[PDB]
This record gives sequence, structure tokens and C-alpha cells, in this order.
Amino acid sequence: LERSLNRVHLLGRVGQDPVLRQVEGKNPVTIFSLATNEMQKTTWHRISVFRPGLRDVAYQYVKKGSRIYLEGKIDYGEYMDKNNVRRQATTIIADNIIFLSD
Amino acid sequence: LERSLNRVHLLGRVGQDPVLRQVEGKNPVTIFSLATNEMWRSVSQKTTWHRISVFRPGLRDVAYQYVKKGSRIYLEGKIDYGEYRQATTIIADNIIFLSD
Amino acid sequence: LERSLNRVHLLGRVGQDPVLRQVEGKNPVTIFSLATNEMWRSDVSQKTTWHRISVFRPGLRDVAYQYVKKGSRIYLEGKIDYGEYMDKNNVRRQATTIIADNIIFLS
Amino acid sequence: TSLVLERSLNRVHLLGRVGQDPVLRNPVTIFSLATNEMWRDVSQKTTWHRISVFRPGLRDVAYQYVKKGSRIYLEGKIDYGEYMDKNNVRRQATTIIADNIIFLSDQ
DNA sequence: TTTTTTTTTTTTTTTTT
Ligand code: NA
Repeated sequence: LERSLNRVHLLGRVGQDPVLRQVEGKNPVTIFSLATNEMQKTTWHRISVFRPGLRDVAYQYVKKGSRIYLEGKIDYGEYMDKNNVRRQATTIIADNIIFLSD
Repeated sequence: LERSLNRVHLLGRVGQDPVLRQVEGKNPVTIFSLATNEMWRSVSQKTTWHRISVFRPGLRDVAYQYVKKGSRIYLEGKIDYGEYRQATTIIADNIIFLSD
Repeated sequence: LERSLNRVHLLGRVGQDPVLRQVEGKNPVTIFSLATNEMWRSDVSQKTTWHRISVFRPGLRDVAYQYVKKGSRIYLEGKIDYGEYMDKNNVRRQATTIIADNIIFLS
Repeated sequence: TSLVLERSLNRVHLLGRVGQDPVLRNPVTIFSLATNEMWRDVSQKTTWHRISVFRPGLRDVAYQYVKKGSRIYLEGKIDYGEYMDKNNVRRQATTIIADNIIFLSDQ
């Protein structure tokens, strides 16, 4: 079968402290938000880190205000809202993170 | 002042012929869909559908004229979440034709 | 009563199209940048000195705004001025300019 | 190392009074020179130039014979001494790098 | 869902002890 490509790279600033989500059914995931600012037009990205090891590094060292570079893939995710309606959410699943500030 | 990066690279198959729209108060904008696939087992393919927008003058003409249903292309651009809810789109600034 | 001398002569290449700066309370002035380049062989190195040129004199100010262009080669003469301005934080800063009183077009 | 390709000119001529005794700082002899313009009662505008003498030999001549209140003629080139301050903002430290000095009188 | 932070796009090439 022919192959495809789905890769993203981002460089920006973290909006809030990361959170480590553990759902009884599923693997743990580190979640945080990343702003990429054109200069002001700000784009807010939802980052997910599933990969073991990087997930814990991200949870330990990513902080509010941190500048980071990351690489990953785009995922158009799904969730049920409070009314149990099938919703759409986009996340960047990161597989490499480089820390850029102290 | 401080610089950011927001770049996407996609390579996949176009879903339908492109169309011309007004988007974000700008027009014309050339819109089409692109599928990228991943192999999974435990074989089968997970298809990710991307909404591609071409705002750039000239390139939007190229996209409308030459991108076709079932075309294979490589493209580059930036992510815009098209919020109002989300309507995520890849705003393309580079397109390489591979096969039709 | 004793007299001084403050003269500079430059021959070089213009870096950008000139601007006619007009400020409330001030005389108009034509501004542009001039590079004086030195190329040296040991393989070939370059040293570029970038000068800020101001033209206040009427007539020459308008000739300079009309005919000085990015990339133009020119000879000029003038005097050195260590000008003062204030940044956003109200700190006194220095900006050097060559106040030109003669310009000869070479290209 | 010799000059090649398109040539430029960067030459300053000053005549004025030395402000303080020169000091030693690639050793370099440094001093200040005042050039004055008359303006209209009758007032003066003083321009203070930072003189650097890098050239061997002449740097020692300057340190030995240039004194506070000396009147001199000098020639050289402008160097803007660009650098980065604490916040990565470009600053100037303009200096006239002198290569010819003619003594006129001292106090 | 709310949220982040601040180093940045000037020159030419017919010729030189
Ligand atoms: Na700054």
C-alpha cells in the first residue's frame, strides 16, 4: 500500500501547567496547551503525549510559560459532550520535545 | 518580537474536486479534502481527513485548476483551528503534485 | 573666536530608498543609509560600515529624496553629528548621523 | 591583505581641542576632541568626538605628545563600534580611528 | 475551558600599486 505523511512541528509557549490524565480504560497521557504567536495573532494548540518516557518528562519539566519545540502528528479526536453528542477535537500527538528556556 | 513556528507537512490523496468559497471575510478561498493513512494491527488503515484551505493569491488558482479528486499531493502549511466549536483546517502555502 | 573643522567625505552604496521625515515643530529631513565597503583578499573578506545620512539643506533635501535610490553609488560630503533621542523608557540615547551638504551621483 | 573590487571612501578631517589627557586601553590610545560651531547672543555648539589610535607607532606618538587642551588637526575614518547591550539591542560607540595627526599648539 | 511570551529581512560585481 502507498504511504502517507502527517507531521507537524511547533515552537511556542505553554499556557498552563501540564496535567497527567489516567482513564481507567486507557493509557496515561500528559496534556498541555501551546500558543504559537504571530507578531498579535495567537493560535492555541492542544498537545497530547502518550509515548512512555516522554510523557513523564513532559509532565515533570513542562511548565506554564515554558518555551518548547515539538514534533508530532495531527489527530482529529472525538468526545461526547454533556448532552452525549458526538463532538470533534483536534490534538497534536507529540513524539519529540525540546526545551528552550531555563 | 519572539518567534513561533506552526508548520504541517501532509502527503496523501485528495477526496473531492476543490471548490471556491468566502472564508474569514476573504475570498476566493480554494477548499479541498486530503486523506492521510496509518497502518494498524492487533492489518487495517486509519484514515485521517484534513480540510485544506488555500488563501494565498496565485496558489489558490493553482489549487483550483490542478488539484483533482484522487490526486496524490504533498503539501505544507499551518494549522488554524477555525474556531467560532472548531473547524480545523490546514492553510497551505506549498503544493507538489505527485500523480493523478 | 577660534575656529574648528568637522568634515567627512564618503563614497559608497545606498542601502534603502530615502525617506522624507516630517515632524511637528521640526524642519523636514531626508534620511538614508550608505554603506562604505572594504573587500580584502587573504578567501575574500568584506567589512561594511553603515552610515546614517541626513539632508536638511533645502533643495538638496528634495534632490536627495527624488534621486537617491537603493543600490545607488554616491559621493557625499558633510559633518558628523552625535544626535540625541529618548527611547520608550526615557533614557537618553546617541545616534550618529552624517549631515550632508553635497551629493554627487555616480550611477 | 590588499583591497580588491569596488572601492569606497570613508574619511574624516577634524581640527579642534583635546578634552583630557589620552589614555591607554590590540592596544589603543584614546582621547576626546571638541569641534565647535557658532550659532545665533552668539552661542556655541560643541561636538565631542571619541578618537581612537590603533595604528602602531602613531598610538605611542598620540599617548606621548597629545595633552589636555592640545589643538590638533587629524584625519581618519569613522567606525560606529556597534555592540549589543544587556537586552540584545544594538548600540553605537562611534569613534574616529585616526591615522594622521598634526600638532598645532598645546597649553 | 482558560491560558503563554518577547534578539529578526539595507548596498554593488568594468576596471586598481
Ligand atoms: Na529588544
